[PDB]
Amino acid sequence: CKEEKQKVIQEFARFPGDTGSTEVQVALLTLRINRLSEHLKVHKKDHHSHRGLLMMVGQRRRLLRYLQREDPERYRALIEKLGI
RNA sequence: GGGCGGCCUUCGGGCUAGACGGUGGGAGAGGCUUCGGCUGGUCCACCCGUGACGCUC
Repeated sequence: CKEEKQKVIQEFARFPGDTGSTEVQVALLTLRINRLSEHLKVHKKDHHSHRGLLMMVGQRRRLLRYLQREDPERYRALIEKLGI
């Protein structure tokens, strides 16, 4: 994933070398929340791994909450640069 | 929605010591498995990134 993860970081960074901004963080949660749902499909018995998903979904909503009520400009772009 | 909540400010702002992320690691009993594998937590380093984004009902 130092390939895939890093791809999205290059994609959602705010500057050459950014890896922690609210954007990159959301981009990663996003990417992570998708690769797990796709998983849960195959292994729908896994109720345990489901938990994790519940969290990342919340963790992401909270970061977004922060951004929305912090810099909408940056917000609106990030949400229409993915979905919601 | 409720309660609580970092540092400095001449209140306009400024921070990184929390939190999250990135990078590199630790764990003899996490879950599902079409057993050929997917997937959730968890602890530690840095002192790279954001910058209080936290905590609690």
